[PDB]
Amino acid sequence: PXVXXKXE
Repeated sequence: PXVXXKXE
């Protein structure tokens, strides 16, 4: 969350 990638 708030970062992206594989679901951050």
